[PDB]
Amino acid sequence: STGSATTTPIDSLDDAYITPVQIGTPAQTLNLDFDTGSSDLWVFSSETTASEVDGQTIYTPSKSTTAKLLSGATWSISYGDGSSSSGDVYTDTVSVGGLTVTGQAVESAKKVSSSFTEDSTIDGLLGLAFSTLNTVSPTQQKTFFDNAKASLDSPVFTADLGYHAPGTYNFGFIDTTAYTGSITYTAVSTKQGFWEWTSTGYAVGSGTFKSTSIDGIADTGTTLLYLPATVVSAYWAQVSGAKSSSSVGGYVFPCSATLPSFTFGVGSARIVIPGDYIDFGPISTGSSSCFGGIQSSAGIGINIFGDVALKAAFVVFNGATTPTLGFASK
Repeated sequence: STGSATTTPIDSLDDAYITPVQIGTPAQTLNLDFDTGSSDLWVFSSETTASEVDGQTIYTPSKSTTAKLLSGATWSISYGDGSSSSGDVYTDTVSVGGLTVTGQAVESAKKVSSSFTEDSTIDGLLGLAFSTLNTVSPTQQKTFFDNAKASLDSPVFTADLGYHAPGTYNFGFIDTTAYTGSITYTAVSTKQGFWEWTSTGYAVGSGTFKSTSIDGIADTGTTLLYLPATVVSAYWAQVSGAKSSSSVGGYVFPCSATLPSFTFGVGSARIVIPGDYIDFGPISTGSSSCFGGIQSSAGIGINIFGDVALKAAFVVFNGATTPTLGFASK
């Protein structure tokens, strides 16, 4: 089997991408944030505290003839940005782009943190990291991809995120028309539960490529590119007037600037992030200070190849017995 679904930016900045997901019988379609940095499929629901729902579409398990309470199971997650959610668990039928999994754990939120409530466009998350990170207790549950894998034509999914435009998540096949050149594959460590890999270096604009190992994770659920402070300083030094602002929380730059590109290495291959992709717009409405899309990871503990980087590539998440990642230009 295969599946193919369009993923759509939630706003004009590409802050996140939503993909329609069918849950239950009859289908209830929710728009979920596909997140290769986490491993829970959780949804706003009829169980979510009413004051914490503000415009989201909810899953109502009592209206699904295939929903079954997973007795005794609870979940609770905290994300790298400080947000969180928690609740109980049902199993139900879940379909993405024509690919159906029966008995998928659907984690129903009883509580969500304010950042989720305040984002009316995201009805939940669909985690695509390794199932060892799934938070369901006392019996850890598998991701949608883990459940589908054995049925897929090939045990892979691909992320093709658009810049200011829709893109595609495919399951079970490589669309060879969706990229240019070849796909360069690189080793993955699953020891932390992430799609963790090592970039071979970087360049700023037309500058020389610096060969250096940068370990990080491919994370569709993170907006920006978070890299070591040395690398980030080298980038922003090429933008007149850019500076790190403690009060804003990262590098800012004059909105009048033209940003240089940023290149990262994948083996001997190179992925070029155009400068435009690094502009996240005014820090507040009407400001002439703009927020940068490349930020330091120093306070995180891990480097994160988030959407800024991934949307410059066609990305293969190869879930074979020994997982690997593939990157192609597009």
